[PDB]
Amino acid sequence: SFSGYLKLTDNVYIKNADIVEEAKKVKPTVVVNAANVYLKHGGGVAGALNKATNNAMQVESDDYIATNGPLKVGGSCVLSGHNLAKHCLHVVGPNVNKGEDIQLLKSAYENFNQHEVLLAPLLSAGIFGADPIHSLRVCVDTVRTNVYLAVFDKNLYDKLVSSFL
Repeated sequence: SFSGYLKLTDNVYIKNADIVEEAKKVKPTVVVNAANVYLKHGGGVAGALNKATNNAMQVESDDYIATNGPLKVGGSCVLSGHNLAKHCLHVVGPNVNKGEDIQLLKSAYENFNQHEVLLAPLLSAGIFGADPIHSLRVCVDTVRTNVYLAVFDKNLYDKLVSSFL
């Protein structure tokens, strides 16, 4: 199971880890991807998860978009986890760098409540441009299921833990 996580709340855990390496080790039921509405996994967590699947995540995602159209910002879809997890929950947090409503971050985290346990990144953090301290706060105040957060950056991980209220 999940090892080396710091317990933040009853249901939220956090670790300074590469989510790809974490997924390959744990092979969780659900790994969350920091997706965009088009499921174009170019960079950040999405690009790293997709590269770990040898682009199988992108091929599956393009078929999903061809059939269903784009996701909504704040929405999600469940696809295969490929070699990383049983499932991948592709969740679209608002991208502040594309001028999207930061208020949609709570809606994005609500998708996690449909899964009893998840390995996840902080939504809208990194290249999505939101404040990761705010993302962690919304996560703890929205997600009720067991979420194991992987924070890639050590310095950000330390700042998140040391400032956690």
